[PDB]
Parts: sequence; structure tokens; C-alpha cells
Amino acid sequence: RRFGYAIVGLGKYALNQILPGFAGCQHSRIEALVDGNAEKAKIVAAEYGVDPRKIYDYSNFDKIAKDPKIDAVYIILPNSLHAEFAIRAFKAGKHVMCEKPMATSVADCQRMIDAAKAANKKLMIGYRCHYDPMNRAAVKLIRENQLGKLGMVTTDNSDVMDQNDPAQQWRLRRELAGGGSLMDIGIYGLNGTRYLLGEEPIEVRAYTYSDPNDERFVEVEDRIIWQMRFRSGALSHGASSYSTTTTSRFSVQGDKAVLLMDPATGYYQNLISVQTPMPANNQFSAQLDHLAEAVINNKPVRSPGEEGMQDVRLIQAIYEAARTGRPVNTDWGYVRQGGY
Amino acid sequence: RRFGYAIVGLGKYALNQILPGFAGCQHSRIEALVDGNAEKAKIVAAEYGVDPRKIYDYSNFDKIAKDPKIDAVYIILPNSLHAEFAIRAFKAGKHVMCEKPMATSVADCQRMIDAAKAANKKLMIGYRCHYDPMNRAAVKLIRENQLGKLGMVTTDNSDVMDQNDPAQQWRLRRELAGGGSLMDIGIYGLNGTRYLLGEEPIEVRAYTYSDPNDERFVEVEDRIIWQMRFRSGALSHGASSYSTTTTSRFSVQGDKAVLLMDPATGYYQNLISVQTANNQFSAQLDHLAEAVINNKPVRSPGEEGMQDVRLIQAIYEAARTGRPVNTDWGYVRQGGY
Ligand SMILES: NC(=O)c1ccc[n+]([C@@H]2O[C@H](COP(=O)([O-])OP(=O)(O)OC[C@H]3O[C@@H](n4cnc5c(N)ncnc54)[C@H](O)[C@@H]3O)[C@@H](O)[C@H]2O)c1
Ligand SMILES: NC(=O)c1ccc[n+]([C@@H]2O[C@H](COP(=O)([O-])OP(=O)(O)OC[C@H]3O[C@@H](n4cnc5c(N)ncnc54)[C@H](O)[C@@H]3O)[C@@H](O)[C@H]2O)c1
Repeated sequence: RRFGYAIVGLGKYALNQILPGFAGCQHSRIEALVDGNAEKAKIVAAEYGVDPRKIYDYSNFDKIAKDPKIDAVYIILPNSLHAEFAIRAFKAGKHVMCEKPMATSVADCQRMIDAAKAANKKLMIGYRCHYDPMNRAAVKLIRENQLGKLGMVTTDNSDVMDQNDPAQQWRLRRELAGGGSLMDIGIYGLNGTRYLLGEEPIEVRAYTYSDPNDERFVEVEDRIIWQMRFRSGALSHGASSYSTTTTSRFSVQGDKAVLLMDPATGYYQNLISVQTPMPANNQFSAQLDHLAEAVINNKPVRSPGEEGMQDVRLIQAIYEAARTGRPVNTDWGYVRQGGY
Repeated sequence: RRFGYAIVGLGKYALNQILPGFAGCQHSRIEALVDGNAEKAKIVAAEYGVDPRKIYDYSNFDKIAKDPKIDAVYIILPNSLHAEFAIRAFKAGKHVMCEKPMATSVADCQRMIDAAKAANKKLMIGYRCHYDPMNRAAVKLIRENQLGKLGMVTTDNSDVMDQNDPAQQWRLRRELAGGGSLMDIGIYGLNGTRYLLGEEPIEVRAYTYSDPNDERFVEVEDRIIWQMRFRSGALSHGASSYSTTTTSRFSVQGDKAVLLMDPATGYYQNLISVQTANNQFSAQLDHLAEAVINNKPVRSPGEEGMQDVRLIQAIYEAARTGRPVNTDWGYVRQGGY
């Protein structure tokens, strides 16, 4: 490995999925850690074999600029802190890997891209599904016209949000989160509908409801259903939920056949099947090594901040629709650089 | 088989699913046939062993009143003709088995129930899913609280509608159909959401879209998506499609687990699974029989068929207006789901 990563935020996703993910990389390596807790970091640094000399925090973060071995930083902090460290990261002349959602604002999304252009460094959002062989296979068979003309997409993404003092979970603060289940996980359905169909929604409608007596959803929504229409005439209906167990299910209906992905966006072995009348590339690794190679070849990354912005913007539209009860035009010429 | 059935409409569903369905019954029997074609009726009567002496048509239909071995009639004609023969059937003092949708109007749905009460005969709608062991099993495990508190239901029901001169498919003609994919098959999703959740939607929202250049959907809709909310706070989002292949898929999300029915409402072996012996057709036929043989109300009454029709109307209204539609009108499924 010759591409150094600086992991910012040693939380659940970092510790459980990302750090272990490095094991399969073939270019990436954990060069430095960052966290508001040295004790934790220490144990971590040891654990993954990183010299404790590279354990920073949110104060001396900018210090990374003086370490050329640190090719890039990987933000894995609450959504609101995304833009802050993304820019500071670019200011230190380093490529950025930012987790989804890109940010809690469309503005910050644009700002981040700016900073990136400035520092002349790459900005990649954590859409691991864009590096999951299973999803890529689904996409392949759809493009090979095995479903025929696509007409109805259906998505659902849910998981029970811990009730343990909602004041604790940053996902339940509109400030740190930016939204409820949609921002957190529905985004997988939204994002998937787009790359599965290979096009953008031109119109959007939605509705949301959260129990008024549930302490968890005082700031962020629990359940929200959205419906979209595309230029090709394809349609979709999806939802995200914070009060029902694990659900990761996508269905794509064509005139020839129907595709079923269940689980669709899970951490381990996703399943896809077709109804007609992962060789050395787990998502995590492939995601990390994808930013590396992009740099090592000046080639554009598959999941740019422009894509992360498109989702955030759509997510706003969807929330707007749910708020007004009216459809919302989203036909603003966005275009997937590189494809889906 | 002491219950005599008079099959009205020897079409695809009658010939392919219903007639053969009798083979498994244990009370029902094919006593008479009815159809605007005695030639076929003949071949059919022979085929299933019915004396050609009982082959009627839409003119001498009422004649059935003079045959006491004829306990009931089974309407299997286009949706618009449902109410007409349902009432005439009751007028001849005979229990009625009417296929879904009950009718193309809420009024006719009420009228049919009236006629039924009058003739003091029973009225049962063809919701075979209410007699499918697989569905009943799904319902059982939900009631046993294996999913926990229900929060998100998802349904999809689709099948490609033949393009062969749409002036040929009574389903593509508003008057005979009453609606598009919703009336025809979405109804399974709507109906299933209700008996799976064991409650009624109090609010409804929907949207529909059909290609303006497709000859098929000039009168009836191709695809329509509807979202509903229930009293328990549960939610649902479903759709029906006339332009995409076979899809019969239901998912029910609880806080404990998730139920997946796929296929959910098929003719043969449906599948259900949870993530943390008999057959609908026969059981449906024998269900009307026994109900009579015991002065016991049937599980799928015309009141239930009306509720769906009324809901479908509110869903079409919503799709038309683009605003939510209140459906909290106190309906109640006597007996249960
Ligand atoms: N792509 C995926 O599969 C996936 C899955 C899980 C999480 N995520 C994303 O990664 C990010 C982190 O999620 P997570 O589950 O690891 O969260 P977490 O709460 O477990 O981790 C948060 C990290 O940021 C730090 N932090 C900084 N300020 C904080 C504050 N104000 N309050 C609480 N935490 C604070 C914590 O110390 C910790 O290191 C989010 O943007 C989330 O949406 C993506
Ligand atoms: N529960 C189920 O599984 C299921 C499945 C299929 C059909 N159905 C229902 O059963 C009924 C019949 O459907 P089908 O597929 O058998 O239809 P079909 O067109 O194959 O059969 C229609 C029958 O009614 C007669 N008919 C009377 N007037 C007609 C007219 N004006 N034009 C065309 N047909 C006319 C035909 O001769 C034929 O015997 C419908 O109400 C349908 O919704 C239910």
C-alpha cells in the first residue's frame, strides 16, 4: 500500500466496517487516526498498527498538512461536521473521502466542491454501494436490457433507531443530522433508484409521518414515503423508517422481467435475483482503493461531491414536497459525470 | 358435494382456475354453466360432466330460479356486469359468488348487498387470498406479534396487459372495467395491506401515470402508486402496473421483524418468509357452501368488496386531485381479517 489514509472519527462505522475494510485494500493503508479521544485512538492505533505519533484531534487536525505520507483523510463524523473538516482537509492539501450524506446543506455541498477544486484535490463521497459487486451486477444486467424497459422501482430502507435517551444520538438532532431516516438511510433507496434506472427524477412527491408521542422523532422524521417520475416515464415509490427492523429491499420492474435485491445495500453479502414470466472486491475495500487509484491516475472518482450534492438537493426537494404536499420539480439538468 | 354452483362466464379465470378448482372441493359441485356461447358451453359441460340440459345464456339466465339443485351462482364476467347478474341471481333466490372487483360503482355495491338482504341470500366476493393457507399463515404470525408493532407495509402487483387491439380487452375499456391496474390487480395490494395490518386506512394519497402514446391506457390507467396511513400509525406504499411483468410482492415491517410474501397472491404456491394443506380455489368454493349449510356469515361479504371499491375510488380521487383523501368512514370488518 502506498496511499495513506487519515481516518477522522473512530465511531461505529469506522471501527466496525472501515478500519477492518483496509485488510483487503491493495493500495490504501491506515496512516493516521483522528478523534476527540486519545485513549480510544491509542488502543485503536495499536490495534491496527499505526504509530501513536500520528494520533491527532479536532484542534491540531490541520497539523496533517505537514505529513506527506498522509495522502487523504476520511471523514466519518456526524453530518453537520462534514463540510467543516472537508474544507480544512483540502486546506492541508489532501484528497477527501467524505461519508454520506455529503452535508446537511446544499450550500455546504457546493462549498466543499469549491474547496476541492481550489486545493486541486479530489472529493469522493462514501457510496460503498457504487463499489459493491452485487449492485454493480444488478446495474450491468439492467443496462444489458434483461429487464426490458424499466417502469416501476420500489425501495425500502429501515432499521430501529435506539431509544436510549435520544438526546444522546446525533442522528436525532436536526442540527447534527440534517434530517431523519431519509438523510440517514432512505438516501440508499433514492441513490439506488437513480443508478439502477440510470437517470434522474424530474418530478418528486412525498409524505412523512412520525408518532407525535415518540421522543425520538421530535426533530428528525421517523418514516417518510417518496414517489418520483423520470424522463423515460419510469416511476418509483420508496420509503425509509426509523421504527421498524432491518430492511434493505429494492425491486426494479421491466416489461421483460423483474429484478429483486434483498438485501440490497447491506454490509455483508447482498442478494439479487431476476424473475421473468464477490471476487476480491468487497465494497469497503474497493471503495478505499478506488480513491487511491483515482489519484494514482489523475482519473475522476466514480462518486464525486457533485453526486453527493445531487442527492442532498433531491433530499431537500423531497422534504419540501412532504412539507407542502405538492409535487416538486427537480428537473434541473444534473448530469452523472462518468455514468451510474 | 351438496352445494350446486352455477358458473356465469366461461372465460380465462373460469376455465383455467375455477372449474378445475372444483376437483378439490368437498361440498361444492358444478351444477350449471352460463355463457353467451352454447357451443363452447357444450364442450365445457361435457368436459366437466354437466348435463347439457343446464347450459343457459344471458337471456334465459333467470331460468335458474326453477332449478333447486342450483344452490348458487358464480359471476365471472367483466366488472360492469357484476351488479346486473348479482341482483338477478338473488331475484332467482340463489346465493351469489361475485368476482373482484365487486362492481364499478359504490352504489352498485350497496345495491347488490340490498338485493342480497332482500332475497335473504348470501353475497360473497372472490377474494381467494382470504382462503390461501399461505396468506392465512402470514396473518397468523402477524397477529401472534412475531413482527412486533407494524410500521411499514409495501405492496406491488403487476402483469403486462396484452396490446392486441386494446378494443378487445374489456379491461382496457373504462365502462366494462371501472378502472385500470388498480381495479384489476392493485386491489390485491390494497386488500392485503388491510388484512395484513388488520385495520383500515384513515387517510389516502396517490399518484398515477400512463404513457400518453400507449393505445392501451386511453381509458384506464397503467401505473398508479398509493400511500396510506392507519390509526395505529402504520404506513404503506404500494403500486399496480399494466406494463411490467408478473409481480406479486408484499412486505410487512415490524419493530421485531420483517415479513416477505413473494409471490404473495399467485395462483400456485405462494411464498412467505420472516427476517429478524389445501388450495385457495377449492377452499373458496367450499367456503360459501358451508356458510349456507350453517347459517354462518361468509368471510368475504359484499360489504368487504364495497369497502375496497370505495377505497379505490378515494385513491383515484387523490390521484386526480393531488391532495390527500380522508377515508376514515368507520368501516368495520365484521368477523375479522
Ligand atoms: N455508508 C455506510 O454504510 C454508513 C454506515 C454508518 C454510518 N455512516 C455515516 O458515517 C458518519 C458517522 O456515523 P457513525 O454511525 O459512525 O456514528 P458514531 O456516532 O458511531 O461516530 C461518530 C464519530 O464522530 C465523533 N463526533 C464528533 N462530534 C460528535 C458529536 N458532536 N456528537 C457525537 N459524535 C461526534 C465521535 O467521537 C465519533 O468518533 C455519518 O455521516 C453516517 O451517516 C455511513
Ligand atoms: N380472483 C382472481 O384470481 C381473478 C383472476 C382473473 C380474473 N378475475 C375476475 O373475473 C372476471 C373475469 O375475468 P377473465 O379474465 O375471466 O375475463 P375473460 O374476458 O377471459 O372472460 C369474460 C367472460 O364473460 C363473457 N363476457 C360477457 N360480456 C362480455 C363482453 N362485453 N366483452 C367481453 N367479455 C364478455 C365472456 O364471453 C367470458 O365468458 C373479472 O371481474 C376479473 O376481474 C379474478
